[PDB]
Amino acid sequence: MNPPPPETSNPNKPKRQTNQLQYLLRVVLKTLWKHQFAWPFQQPVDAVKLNLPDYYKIIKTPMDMGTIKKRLENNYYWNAQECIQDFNTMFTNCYIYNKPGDDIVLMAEALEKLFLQKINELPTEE
Ligand SMILES: CCc1c(C(=O)Nc2cccc(S(=O)(=O)N(CC)CC)c2)[nH]c(C)c1C(C)=O
Repeated sequence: MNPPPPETSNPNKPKRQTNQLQYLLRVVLKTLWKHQFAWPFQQPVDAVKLNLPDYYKIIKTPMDMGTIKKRLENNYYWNAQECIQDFNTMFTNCYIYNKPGDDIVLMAEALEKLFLQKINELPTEE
């Protein structure tokens, strides 16, 4: 079965607005979200629906853009690096579970390339 999705709010953490965090939502996340190959990454992998019984045996740190989007909207992240790390985990999971040349791997590669193009212009830390 599926685990609960990653937490998207933290009642026990203070919250702040920053140019970097707002950029990660409105520019980085928004641009990847609208890419033709974003769809397999817009929500947690549903291993029951997809019939992938070993997915959560292999992937113990799941992550997806739907979670990242909610985390940004909810001010879950204090440091911009926390968000960048979540994107990295999402891509790395894909490379762990799947094989070279799989459709999903090509889709991750396109997204990851776009991600690097967008974080290139991340505002400086304040
Ligand atoms: C290859 C399986 C996979 C997906 C994926 O999402 N594939 C998917 C395929 C068909 C339907 C649905 S779906 O029914 O859940 N669906 C309707 C279209 C989405 C709304 C999802 N994502 C990742 C990161 C992986 C892996 C294993 O790395």
